[PDB]
Parts: sequence; structure tokens; C-alpha cells
Amino acid sequence: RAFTVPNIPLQTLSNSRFPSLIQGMILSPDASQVVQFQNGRCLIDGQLLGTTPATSGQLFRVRGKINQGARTLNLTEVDGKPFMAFDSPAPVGFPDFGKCDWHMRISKTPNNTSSGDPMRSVSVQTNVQGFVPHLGSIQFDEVFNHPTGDYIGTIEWISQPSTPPGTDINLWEIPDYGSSLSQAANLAPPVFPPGFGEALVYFVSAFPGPNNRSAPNDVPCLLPQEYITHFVSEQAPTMGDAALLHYVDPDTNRNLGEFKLYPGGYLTCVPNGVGAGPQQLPLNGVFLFVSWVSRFYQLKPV
Amino acid sequence: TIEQKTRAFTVPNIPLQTLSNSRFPSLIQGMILSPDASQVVQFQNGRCLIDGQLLGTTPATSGQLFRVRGKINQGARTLNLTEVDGKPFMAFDSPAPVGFPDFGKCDWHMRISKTPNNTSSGDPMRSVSVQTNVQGFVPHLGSIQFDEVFNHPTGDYIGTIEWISQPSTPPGTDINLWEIPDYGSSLSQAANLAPPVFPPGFGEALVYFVSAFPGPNNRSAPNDVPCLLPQEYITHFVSEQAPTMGDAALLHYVDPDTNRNLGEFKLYPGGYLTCVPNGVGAGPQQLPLNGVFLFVSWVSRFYQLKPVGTA
Ligand SMILES: CC(=O)N[C@@H]1[C@@H](O[C@@H]2O[C@H](CO)[C@H](O)[C@H](O[C@H]3O[C@H](CO)[C@H](O)[C@H](O)[C@H]3NC(C)=O)[C@H]2O[C@@H]2O[C@@H](C)[C@@H](O)[C@@H](O)[C@@H]2O)[C@H](O)[C@@H](CO)O[C@H]1O
Ligand SMILES: CC(=O)N[C@@H]1[C@@H](O[C@@H]2O[C@H](CO)[C@H](O)[C@H](O[C@H]3O[C@H](CO)[C@H](O)[C@H](O)[C@H]3NC(C)=O)[C@H]2O[C@@H]2O[C@@H](C)[C@@H](O)[C@@H](O)[C@@H]2O)[C@H](O)[C@@H](CO)O[C@H]1O
Ligand code: NA
Ligand code: NA
Repeated sequence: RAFTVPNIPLQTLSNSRFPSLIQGMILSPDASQVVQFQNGRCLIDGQLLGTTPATSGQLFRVRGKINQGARTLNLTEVDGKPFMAFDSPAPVGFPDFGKCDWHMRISKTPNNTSSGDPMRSVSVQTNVQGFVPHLGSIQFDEVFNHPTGDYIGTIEWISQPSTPPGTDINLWEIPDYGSSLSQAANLAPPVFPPGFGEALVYFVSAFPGPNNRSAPNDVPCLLPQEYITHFVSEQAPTMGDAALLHYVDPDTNRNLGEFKLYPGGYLTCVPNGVGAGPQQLPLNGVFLFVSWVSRFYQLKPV
Repeated sequence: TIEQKTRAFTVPNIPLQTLSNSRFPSLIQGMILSPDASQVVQFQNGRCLIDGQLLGTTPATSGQLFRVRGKINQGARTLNLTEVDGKPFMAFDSPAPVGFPDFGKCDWHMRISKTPNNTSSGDPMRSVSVQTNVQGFVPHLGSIQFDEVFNHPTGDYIGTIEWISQPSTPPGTDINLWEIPDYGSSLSQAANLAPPVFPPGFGEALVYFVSAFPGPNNRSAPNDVPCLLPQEYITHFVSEQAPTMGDAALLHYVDPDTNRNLGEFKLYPGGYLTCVPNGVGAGPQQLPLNGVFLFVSWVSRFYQLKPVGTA
């Protein structure tokens, strides 16, 4: 099977850390930034990593059982199937937003009622002892004084982490999935700055909530979700050190820049000095696979 | 190019249980037939020709699906709609902004927030309610009306429907997710609505993919939202733009464990699937959800399907 990427403009594609349109393409503000996102991780031959779902349907959802008067949500997969702990860091699609407090909205499922607002607000801190999704559970800030059941929902907005007090949201980081006695199994590995003039490319979307900068909370990810779905469906074997892509303006067929898509499921480019980079490019372009290339291929600067 | 005009038709090679609803972002939880065998549908989302032509308000991807954005003044009840990216909604061109919800015959309970964030603390979320059969529900004309005065700062608000309930009027009537809302007014009909989809007859019945949406109803049952196509199918067709080479695409719903065909379906170019129920009570709801639809061949519209399920 010949390798391809989706023929859809970037601005129409989706973030792979939460369902939303991509709103920007950037380099990390810190050139030394290492990332270890658990969602939006897929080998370009269609092998999912970490907690990454094949599609957006499963992405950024939380499901579990909770008892009336408890603080603990005992996680399942999003479809209600048991979560097999000690295999994965968390259920498939579980949020990977580190260094923030989560303000979630959940409801008891399925509906078995003829009236009533089913929505419940709960808050989750990610650096506390009770945040142990790898062990199958997360702890809410307050006792859950609502009916026992199977609850499903998502993070509605985020805010600064409660501890250490005064620290800001940092969406470049992931939460601590493991416990004091056990580290999380099968975490998607870290992705390091490639060096040799190359820099990692991140796709960003804004997420609701405050921060210390009184600015949008921007969520970086490594791949559009549609790319992941495409790779899972296509299962095209990787035949080079990297896939060479052109970012093409579909209005003119003009090549706006060269990028490498590595087998590990991330993109790089070579910025043409400070001030240059993919953030200078329009967001209506389409990536096009050109050729497999070796490790000795030097990208033309963007 | 030659390659473009000869590009072979394909569908995504992913099990159904992993695919997504095209009326709101959620995994597909089942396949059903409409309870009324004469049910005509006219959903505005999840509408795409199999050569990749989008219809109604259908977005190419899930990123735009089931979102609402607009401007509202403090002390007003009117949300002046824009596209999800903030750009103006060109009214009279479409029934509503791309991705705008098409849930008819229910009250909408929405959650919205002012965008972009310009705060260092505080819960930005606001609850508003929208009735869809009132004179103020005119998305085609560029606006919808909240039930209550909006006593929050004037600005650009984005959000979605969080849960639904029975329509307020006529009092006592139930949610009916088979229906779409009236997008226009009595003096102005909605332009460029995706056309209705009719039962094929002659033994064939339309197939719907369902996902539960939060909220009550008169039956104390899940609010199952039916759609015609998985969203991944729509994205695939938009990307591929494979030419339609026959009246219908014959699909087999194949068990990934045994490679056995569990059911024959026809995917029509208008962007919907049919099957032949194997008697009263039989249908695709009897099939497991881990099957994969595989494209077999182009066939004529007169091609007869092996009946699916058991009576
Ligand atoms: C330190 C403490 O427990 N203070 C209690 C008060 O609770 C705090 O009130 C703040 C406004 O005055 C604010 O709402 C705090 O929460 C927000 O800010 C923090 C930043 O550190 C986090 O970003 C939170 O996620 C965010 N939450 C919301 C909903 O906006 C709030 O502190 C939070 O809640 C308390 C109860 C505790 O769990 C903290 O760990 C948590 O950060 C409270 O208003 C007051 C009256 O009950 O009591 C104070 O002791
Ligand atoms: C008829 C009327 O206006 N009654 C007023 C009270 O409002 C109603 O209260 C009900 C509970 O006793 C219930 O919450 C009604 O709303 C729910 O049910 C209807 C169907 O019957 C719809 O499904 C609504 O969407 C649903 N809403 C919620 C939040 O669950 C409620 O009527 C609704 O709200 C009022 C204000 C009005 O806008 C109605 O059009 C709407 O249906 C109200 O509580 C009371 C003041 O406190 O005044 C009563 O006259
Ligand atoms: Na932990
Ligand atoms: Na109307």
C-alpha cells in the first residue's frame, strides 16, 4: 500500500488531544522542549501509542463508576468495557492535559428518567495522590453527593493547577498517570528536538479557561486526528527514514514549504533563522506526500 | 489528472464500534431501522455524496461538528450566529452555519463561554436554553433566541448543546430526533437544505447509526441520535473524491475474527445505506458492533441483497 496523507486543508483538520479544529502550526517556544503527549500518538504505519484513539469519537472522554458519597471514579473504557490496568497508562482517549486543574461535566448513563438536568460538575487535580488513572481511578476534589452509577463526560474548562500554588497552566506537559508505588506502563515515549537545524512542528487549538497570562490556553499536538485515522485505516508500511511532504496552497498548487514526517508520527521543518517557521504560513494549505527520504536528506528551510 | 478520474472507491477500514456519529461527536453505539417503516429523514449534518460533495450544514471533519458560535449583547436574548471559526455566516446561502446542530423536536440546553480567554481566574461557562419551534429560532436568518435574558458581558461566545429535553411546546410531546428543526421563518424558508432521504421500498430499508445523547425523554430511555453515515466516511469521501462508478456500492459487514460476511448493504451515492430485513423484528440491530464494512463491487440499484438478521 502506497503512503498518503489526507487531502484536506489544515484549518479543517482536528487537534488530536481534544476535538477541535486546528488553529495554528508552531514551533515550541522553548527550542529544547521535550514532549510526551499520550494522545495524538501514532506510528505512520497505523500503530497507535499511549492512550491514542483511532478516531475523535473516543478522544478526550472520561467514563467510570462512582458511588454516592465517594470521591473516586473507577475508570472504564469510553464504551463501558473494563479498563485493563497495568497494560496502558489510562483508558483509550483519556485526557492528557498536565499541569492544570480539570473542571469536568459528567452525567449518569444511560438515561432512565423522564425529567431533570443530568449534568454534574466535578473537579480533578492531576498532581495529587488520588490521580492514578494507571491504577484505574481518579479522585474528585469534593465528595460526589449524586446518585451511584456509570458516568460519562469530559473536561469542560481548565484552570491553574492548585499545587504548587501560583504555578501556571503548562499544556506542554502530561499528568503523572502512575502512583507512589507504581510507574505507568506503556507510556508513549518522549519526542526530543531532532537537532541538525530541524525543529518539531505542533498543531495548536485553544481550550476554555483562565491562566496566569490572561490569554488563551493553547493545546499543542503532534498530528491532526484525521492523519491518525487515515494511518490506522491505510496501514501503509514505512519505507524511509522520513516521508517528505510539501505544504501546498490548493488555490495555486504552489509549494509553500518542505516538511519531514517521521515514522514515529511527528513532523519537522527547518526554520530559516529566527522569526521564520511554519507559523508564518497560511492555514489553508494541504500536506502532500512527495517521496520517502533517507536520514541524509536536508530540508529546504521554510 | 488520469489518476484523479480513475481513483478507486474505498471506505475506511475501521470497525463500526470505533467510528463516530455524524450528527454529534460520539462513538457509534448501534445500527437500527427507523421504528416507522415510512420514516423520511432530512438531517442537515452527516450528509455527503459518496464522491465527496458535502450537503446541508455538514462539516468535512468532526472539529466543526455540533458547535455554535455567535455574538450576543448583554441584556439581550439574541445570539447573532457566525461560522465556528468566527467568520461571518453568509445567510440565504445555507440553512445555518457549518456544523450547526440539527436536533429537531427538543429543547436545547447549551453551555457557552466568551472567547478568547482574557481572565486569570473564574468559571467562564454559561448555561442558556434554546427552544427550536419558537419564532426567534431563525438560524437561516442568522440568529437564535435564548429562553432568558443574557446578563453577562457582550461578546463572542462559543459552545454546544450539553443536554436535551422534551420540547416545551406543544406541552407533553416527546423528543423526536428523527426530525430537524425549522431553520427559517413563516415568511422566509430555509435555502439550500440537504434534500430528504426516502425509504427505498421493495424490501430495502434505511440503516441508521445511533449514539446516546444526554437528557430525559417521555420514555425514560436513552436519547438515541440517528445518522446516515459515520463521520469518518464523510471525511474519507471529501479527501478521496473517488468518482461514483455505479448506482450503488455493495458493502459486506465482515466479522474481523472469522472473515465471514454478517450482512449485505447497499451504499447509495446520495450518502446512505440500506439493507433487507430478514422478516419482522429482524435487522442490523442484531449484528455485533465490531464488524467492518468492506467495499465489494459497484452494483445496479436493482441488485437484491441477502436478507440480514433473524425474525
Ligand atoms: C486555598 C483554599 O482552599 N481556599 C478556599 C477557597 O477556594 C478557592 O477560592 C478561590 C477564589 O477565592 C478560587 O476559586 C480557588 O480555585 C480556583 O483557583 C485555583 C488556583 O490555585 C485553581 O485553579 C482552581 O482549579 C480554581 N477553581 C475554580 C472553580 O475556579 C479555590 O481553591 C480551590 O478550591 C478549594 C476548595 C480547594 O479545593 C483548593 O485546592 C482549590 O484550588 C474558597 O472559596 C473559600 C470559601 O469556601 O475557602 C477557602 O479556604
Ligand atoms: C410552564 C412553566 O413555565 N412553568 C414554570 C416552571 O418551569 C418549569 O418547571 C418544570 C419543573 O416543575 C420543568 O423544569 C420545566 O422545564 C423542563 O421541562 C420542559 C417540558 O415540560 C422542557 O423539557 C424544558 O426544557 C425542561 N427544562 C429543564 C431545565 O429541565 C419548566 O419549564 C421551562 O422553564 C420555564 C421557565 C419556561 O421557559 C418554559 O417554557 C420551560 O418549558 C418554573 O420553574 C417556575 C418558575 O420557577 O414557573 C413556572 O410557571
Ligand atoms: Na499520579
Ligand atoms: Na424557525
